[PDB]
Amino acid sequence: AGLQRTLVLIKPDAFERSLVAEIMGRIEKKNFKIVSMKFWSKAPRNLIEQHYKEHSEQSYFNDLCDFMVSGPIISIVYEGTDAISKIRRLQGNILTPGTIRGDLANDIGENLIHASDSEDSAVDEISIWFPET
Amino acid sequence: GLQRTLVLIKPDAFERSLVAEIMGRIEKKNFKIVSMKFWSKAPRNLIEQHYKEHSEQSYFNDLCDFMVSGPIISIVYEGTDAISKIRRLQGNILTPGTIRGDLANDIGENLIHASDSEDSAVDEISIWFPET
Amino acid sequence: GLQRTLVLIKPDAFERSLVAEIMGRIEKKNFKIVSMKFWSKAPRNLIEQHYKEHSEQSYFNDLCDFMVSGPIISIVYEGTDAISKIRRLQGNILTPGTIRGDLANDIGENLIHASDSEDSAVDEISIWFPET
Amino acid sequence: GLQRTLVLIKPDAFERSLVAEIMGRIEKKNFKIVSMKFWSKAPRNLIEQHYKEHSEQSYFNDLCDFMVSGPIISIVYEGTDAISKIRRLQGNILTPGTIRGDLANDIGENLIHASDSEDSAVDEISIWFPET
Amino acid sequence: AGLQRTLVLIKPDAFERSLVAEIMGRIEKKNFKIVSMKFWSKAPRNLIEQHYKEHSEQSYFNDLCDFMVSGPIISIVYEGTDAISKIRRLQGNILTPGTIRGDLANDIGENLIHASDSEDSAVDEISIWFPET
Amino acid sequence: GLQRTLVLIKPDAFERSLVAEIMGRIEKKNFKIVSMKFWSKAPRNLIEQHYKEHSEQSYFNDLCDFMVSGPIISIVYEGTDAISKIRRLQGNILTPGTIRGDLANDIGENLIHASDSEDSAVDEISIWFPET
Ligand SMILES: O=c1ccn([C@@H]2O[C@H](COP(=O)(O)OP(=O)(O)O)[C@@H](O)[C@H]2O)c(=O)[nH]1
Ligand SMILES: O=c1ccn([C@@H]2O[C@H](COP(=O)(O)OP(=O)(O)O)[C@@H](O)[C@H]2O)c(=O)[nH]1
Ligand SMILES: O=c1ccn([C@@H]2O[C@H](COP(=O)(O)OP(=O)(O)O)[C@@H](O)[C@H]2O)c(=O)[nH]1
Ligand SMILES: O=c1ccn([C@@H]2O[C@H](COP(=O)(O)OP(=O)(O)O)[C@@H](O)[C@H]2O)c(=O)[nH]1
Ligand SMILES: O=c1ccn([C@@H]2O[C@H](COP(=O)(O)OP(=O)(O)O)[C@@H](O)[C@H]2O)c(=O)[nH]1
Ligand SMILES: O=c1ccn([C@@H]2O[C@H](COP(=O)(O)OP(=O)(O)O)[C@@H](O)[C@H]2O)c(=O)[nH]1
Ligand SMILES: [Mg+2]
Ligand SMILES: [Mg+2]
Ligand SMILES: [Mg+2]
Ligand SMILES: [Mg+2]
Ligand SMILES: [Mg+2]
Ligand SMILES: [Mg+2]
Repeated sequence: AGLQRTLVLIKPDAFERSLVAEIMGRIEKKNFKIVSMKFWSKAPRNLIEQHYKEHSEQSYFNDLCDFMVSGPIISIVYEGTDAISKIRRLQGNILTPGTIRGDLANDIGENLIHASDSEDSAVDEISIWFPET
Repeated sequence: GLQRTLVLIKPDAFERSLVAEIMGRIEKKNFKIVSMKFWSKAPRNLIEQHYKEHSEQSYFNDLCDFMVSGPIISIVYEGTDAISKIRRLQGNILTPGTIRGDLANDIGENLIHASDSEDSAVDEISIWFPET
Repeated sequence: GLQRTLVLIKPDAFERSLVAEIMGRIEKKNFKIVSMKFWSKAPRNLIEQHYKEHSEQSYFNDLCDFMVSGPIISIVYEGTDAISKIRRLQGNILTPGTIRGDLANDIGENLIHASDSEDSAVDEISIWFPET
Repeated sequence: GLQRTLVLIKPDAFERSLVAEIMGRIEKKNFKIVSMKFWSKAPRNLIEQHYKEHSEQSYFNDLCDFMVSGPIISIVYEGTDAISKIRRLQGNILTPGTIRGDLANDIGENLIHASDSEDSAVDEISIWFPET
Repeated sequence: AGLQRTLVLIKPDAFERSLVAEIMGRIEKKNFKIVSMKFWSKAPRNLIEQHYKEHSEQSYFNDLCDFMVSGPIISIVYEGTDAISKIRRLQGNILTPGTIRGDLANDIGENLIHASDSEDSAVDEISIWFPET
Repeated sequence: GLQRTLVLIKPDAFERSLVAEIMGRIEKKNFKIVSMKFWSKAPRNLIEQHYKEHSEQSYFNDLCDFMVSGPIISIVYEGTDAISKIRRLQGNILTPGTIRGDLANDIGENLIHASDSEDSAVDEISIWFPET
């Protein structure tokens, strides 16, 4: 088809705010399927630093990593037609109502969800979170 | 600015149990059902008239088969600026906040039809609700 | 244990825009619409047959007027143990978790009717859906 | 950083029972109620103050009659970028995903007011919450 | 009719958990109307002690008052047919799914909502929260 | 005090897209995920262990074939009185307001498993989360 896989992280603010099912349900309602999933009570800093390696020289890098290890996270591989960009549009941004971030988040850092933004980041990010490839 | 527009609820909505969810978004925008029909299986002729504008397109035949692969509801909706507003509500599979935007992920299986103009609306209402 | 049961969506559901909300609770319990009619105003005769068991009660006449005071939907639902299950879903205005339980607050205006037995179900389905 | 902004829940929200729905959307985006008042009927001079930039418009008197036709809630909300984010949440009747986009369908009866700027905010908050 | 008024408090755990609209909406959907409402960023301890005067000799009294002043609360007079008992049944308990407490709360103390439990408590509680009678 | 309990989301939840709905209800009651695994297909000996008190029943093989017919999620949840409260949330197909009451309508395909006692809990958690 146009069948793809993408990588989603549920960030610690989602657990803190009890928005976990709310976020996953929006992705579920658009007809995407869980293909693999892991729950991390605390994620290894090395996994986070890899995941956000492209950001390693930004001002926010260290606080980002701190936050990403500050509570649980769930990593999920989703599957569906055009999954990468469709789930990316679902994530949206804090300025755009209708999307997960648009409806539920209000901060440039604590923003509930990561979604892969291209085939390249998807393959690489899936590799990081699910090395059992 | 009162208008009537024709909506179809497609078989995939029944398959996935999204019927109420879809009608609900239209209800909450304050549009009123003016008439409504349930079809366990729509007559093929009705579907062919409905998508006649499309009889030449490559997807036509698959499209008719899918429209007949399960139940559909035909609904006449009324309200201010209804045609254009229900069209926006329907949206597309790309932009969230809408019916397709939130619930659909296929170019074919996309849950809902809404008339896109005054002419199509009159025509489509007469196909499904010929007693006018 | 497959059964069919008759549901009415009452005018107050239209007044309060709870139509989709009500059909949704039944849809999510996995029952299937088998046939469905929308009435902008139900024929008084139909309402009188429907509530005939009640023609002697003091509330009868007010009840008929209310049933005719706006739109109703007549729905035939199918599924395992449908009659009894949709009855429980309907509930009463006292116990939350149900349709009336959650959404209604009147002994008269209570949003939904559901057949309460095998006999009433056959009878009511034949009143509203006589083409069987 | 943090801002505060003034929201009014308009009389159409009470009538259509959308009060919790509208407040809920603002609540789920993580804004906090700092101040809130319920007015079964808001005093007309308050409404006229609130809408004073509108005093020369043709809809001015009609808007004010509407705003006084049922209850309103005035709320001061606080959170990061509150003025602008709550404005976007309010949206408009052409923009699905927003409060007005999903729930409203009229130029005038559109459920919610939100301050549109730092200055209108500070002003509107002093109108409804002059204690401070 | 059978038209009554009752008094509802939204407790500080509701604000803390962002359940305020969720709780009010359940009461709204059952067709009850707000007749008066006040938001308290912090409620006067004397109001709480009065409100819970019948409990003044229970073990839990002091922690209850502490909690009731630990964050915002909203006091609301609701109106509707049989409002006192119907809104009481809506409140329910932490053991009963379908109700506010049944669905949303899990603690004998932090339980999101108070509703008046009789005509007597209603009149008295309304008096406490809305002396402007 | 705190307890932990084992929940399984059964294959019918995945098929009917109710996974987030079921988890959401447990989430809104303030229980926390301590451990969680997704099994695209659970190994049959795990399922047979899990249901070993059922090994002599007539439905045993059919239950296990079902449990293996699609994905399951196993979750350890934590909160006050978790075992018993989550059991009540699960409810049954006759009890509106619960997960099975609102969403399920079959004796066997009923969406969710929840440990029913301190002992079955500790046992079921060691079956699905033997690391500990
Ligand atoms: O100023 C910033 C920019 C981003 N981030 C975090 O780093 C992630 C990656 O940043 P990006 O701008 O690419 O956001 P995204 O791709 O996730 O939309 C974001 O999700 C934020 O959580 C941050 O903490 N501060
Ligand atoms: O490549 C396509 C495009 C169209 N459709 C179907 O044909 C309908 C009408 O096509 P159109 O482009 O007008 O879609 P719409 O106006 O409904 O967005 C769509 O809703 C689809 O269900 C399809 O099956 N394949
Ligand atoms: O005092 C009453 C009792 C009944 N009803 C109406 O009559 C219907 C049928 O009465 P019944 O007692 O059988 O109610 P149901 O079986 O639907 O719960 C109810 O749904 C109400 O709408 C009424 O108007 N007043
Ligand atoms: O033709 C109009 C224009 C506006 N309004 C009302 O006046 C308010 C202020 O007008 P404005 O165009 O500034 O709307 P807003 O800024 O709230 O989007 C609107 O929200 C409407 O409720 C109206 O009743 N008729
Ligand atoms: O052991 C207890 C009993 C009750 N309460 C609090 O005191 C209120 C009144 O107690 P009651 O048993 O009457 O509960 P309610 O009437 O509110 O259902 C409750 O809502 C709880 O918040 C408490 O903190 N500990
Ligand atoms: O006749 C039956 C009885 C039970 N079960 C399945 O076996 C599980 C365990 O049975 P039990 O009666 O203990 O159900 P539970 O304790 O989960 O409510 C149920 O949840 C069903 O999924 C079944 O398939 N057929
Ligand atoms: Mg990025
Ligand atoms: Mg078109
Ligand atoms: Mg009866
Ligand atoms: Mg403006
Ligand atoms: Mg008590
Ligand atoms: Mg058991």
